[PDB]
Amino acid sequence: GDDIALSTSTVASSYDWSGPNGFTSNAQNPVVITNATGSNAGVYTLSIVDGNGCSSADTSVQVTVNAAPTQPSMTTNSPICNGADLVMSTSAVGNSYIWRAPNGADTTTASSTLTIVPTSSLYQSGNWTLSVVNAAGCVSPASIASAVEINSIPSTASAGNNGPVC
Amino acid sequence: GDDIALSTSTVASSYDWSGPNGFTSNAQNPVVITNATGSNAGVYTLSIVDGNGCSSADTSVQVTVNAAPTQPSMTTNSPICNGADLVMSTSAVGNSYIWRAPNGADTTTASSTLTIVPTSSLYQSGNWTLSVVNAAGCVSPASIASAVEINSIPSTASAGNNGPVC
Repeated sequence: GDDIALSTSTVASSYDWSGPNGFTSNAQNPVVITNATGSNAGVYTLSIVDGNGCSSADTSVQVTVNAAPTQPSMTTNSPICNGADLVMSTSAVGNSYIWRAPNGADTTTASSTLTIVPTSSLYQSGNWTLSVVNAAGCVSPASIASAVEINSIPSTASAGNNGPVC
Repeated sequence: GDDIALSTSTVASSYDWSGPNGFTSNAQNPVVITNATGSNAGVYTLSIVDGNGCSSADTSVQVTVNAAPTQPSMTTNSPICNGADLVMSTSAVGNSYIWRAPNGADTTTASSTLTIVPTSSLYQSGNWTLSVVNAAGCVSPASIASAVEINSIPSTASAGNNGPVC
């Protein structure tokens, strides 16, 4: 989900970079590779030409690209009455979990199960999503939203009787 | 959220600019870099050639790019009866907050909490949004709108009785 920026600290008449996917560049600051993927991993090589036209030995850097978990699922106790605890969970495995509220509130947990207290800022109805963080710090695409419906509590419709009964 | 305009005040037969992301230009007025991002930060270098073909020493300028806060959240007392104060708040942290009314009215606060008096031009129902301004003057993407519903006040449905009661 990141980019790859290549650069050199030296000074040259010309720079000549080469790498994976045909990466080609002639600058001390090559155009940044964006949305790097597995095919952008590999060895990037740089050689230079001096102020008097003499070439250098080449040097190189290994760049790898780490992957995120796949899109996780979400399940919640969605038919919920106001005042009841709201419980959300995923079967997904990761190092940490990111939970996103319908209004953008963003919290995290160390485990696959999250609970929301009725008095907190997260007790929101609507579409909730989750993403998973792995050990490399790579974050999965967000899950398909799970709708949560928080219902109101009705009145008592106070009942009567038929008056005194013989 | 800004652009980067490079320029020089001098006169030359030719100009030769270079910089981050492979920025390249041959003008006293290079094409303006728009929507500058972190990768556009760095040192831009300029050298020139004189009217008689002699080159110059190069000079350079450091340009940095500041970041905005992330998308903030919004919570409001949305089930509101007309005449009651309308209260909006965010958990977001910044130097100032920008609140945007459904009809485009635009106001600001020094803190995370805003209130609207029923008689002001902001007592509007509909979708409200917020953005956050940090110390660098950089402004976050607007929040997901929070709908506000301002309800009317019903009549009394004047009640009767069953006439004189023995």
